[PDB]
Amino acid sequence: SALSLSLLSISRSGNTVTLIGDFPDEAAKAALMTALNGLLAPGVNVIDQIHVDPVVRSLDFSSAEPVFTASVPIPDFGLKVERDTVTLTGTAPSSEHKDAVKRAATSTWPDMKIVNNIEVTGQAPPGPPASGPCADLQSAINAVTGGPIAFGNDGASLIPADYEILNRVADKLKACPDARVTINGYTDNTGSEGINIPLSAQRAKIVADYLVARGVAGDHIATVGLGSVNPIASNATPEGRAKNRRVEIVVN
Repeated sequence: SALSLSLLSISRSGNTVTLIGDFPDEAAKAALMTALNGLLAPGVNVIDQIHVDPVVRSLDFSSAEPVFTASVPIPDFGLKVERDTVTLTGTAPSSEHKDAVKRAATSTWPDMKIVNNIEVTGQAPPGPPASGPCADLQSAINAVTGGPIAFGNDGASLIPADYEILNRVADKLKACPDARVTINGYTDNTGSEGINIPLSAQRAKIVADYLVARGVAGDHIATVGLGSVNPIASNATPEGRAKNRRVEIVVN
């Protein structure tokens, strides 16, 4: 019961949904409401800036509703409509999810041109379907860092002199706050001769400022400087200061 569609642009990012375009009437809007009910509404913001014009055209959502449902559990999803032109873009962690959506798009409206522009955020291999988040990342992060940072007593296992790994961890660290993060600072204490406590405290602040600059939510970041305690080594030689000078990052 159609032949052409109007220019519609819809972009979804995180928990924000921006709808802008035109509708052939109010009856068509009802169909959209059904596809929206699935989307969400609560802590999620939903705006519909669609104008009603008794001249424009729209694609029927008869067998398209099921398609939106498959893409409902996928963020960064977007859809561009332009008459005989249909382009859908978005980021899909699990390739398996895209496979199902890809078929849905083709099944949605085969009588039209469809272009799948989905990129993998680094995930695809048949793994735990859940957008490889910062889950147990703490265990995996240890591998990415594969370097000394806290409690290290390895005779001599691997001696990499790089820093690129730090930038990599920061990227993953920015989405790690999903849980709780605790930052501890190790240092000695003697008063004046040690003055390690003041430096350890201020030092932690520098770390937070850097991580936060990468997009790390400092609203869940906690720092605690425990000096004097757990006196790994004594304070007397240059090695003593470095021995106690330690830091650790833990995310729940």
